[PDB]
Amino acid sequence: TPDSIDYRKKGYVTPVKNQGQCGSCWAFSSVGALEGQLKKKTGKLLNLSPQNLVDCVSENDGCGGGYMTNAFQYVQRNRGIDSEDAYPYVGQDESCMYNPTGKAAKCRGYREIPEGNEKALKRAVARVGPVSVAIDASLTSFQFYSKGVYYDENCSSDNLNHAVLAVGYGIQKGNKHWIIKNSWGESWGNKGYILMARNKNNACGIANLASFPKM
Ligand SMILES: *C(N)CNC(=O)[C@@H]1CCCC[C@H]1CS(=O)(=O)c1ccc(OC)cc1
Repeated sequence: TPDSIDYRKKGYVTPVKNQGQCGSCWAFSSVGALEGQLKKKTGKLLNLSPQNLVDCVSENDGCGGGYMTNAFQYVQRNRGIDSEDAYPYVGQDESCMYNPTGKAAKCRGYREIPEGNEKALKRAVARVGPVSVAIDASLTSFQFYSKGVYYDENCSSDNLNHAVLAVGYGIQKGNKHWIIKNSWGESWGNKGYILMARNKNNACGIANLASFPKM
């Protein structure tokens, strides 16, 4: 297991997106994970559609929030998810309009990382690829993050309110971190990314609700 890895450099990560004023973070986190596995299995990197999930996952609440596991389960039973091109993102709750002719991938279930275990999360990222994770992103310090490894003692490990994508991990100036892809546009953080403290007692609850799809 490498001490550092960045899947962006391997071509497993699509450009940073902007969810807008819709609580669809769970959909973006879910598609990012699927995009990573699709690349690993087919060699092709394509943008999958979060709107497909927002509109069709009946177990989630669309722009009102949802779980990534429910998203993977929908893709499995639906036997597919459309490409962004075939089901563009509008940031609004609308009726399910899944188009089978636009299917770009599918999945056959998901696996969850044991709750609170950052070590298992590290092993998963190294062996499988990008992993979907949930965190507390309610702090002002998070909203205005600009550089360095983020850590705020005020972050809650129990108040999970946002979903992002762990695309790697490493160390910066002696501080271990997780490389996180957010969905608030490129103008946020460091070109849409944030480095979050790793092995600092599950900061912000990073390993409390992690999962990845199986293909
Ligand atoms: C993202 N922009 C909005 N946040 C979320 O959807 C959170 C993702 C991680 C897990 C917790 C979500 C918030 S919630 O606990 O209020 C929620 C969970 C499940 C839902 O429906 C099934 C709806 C909201």
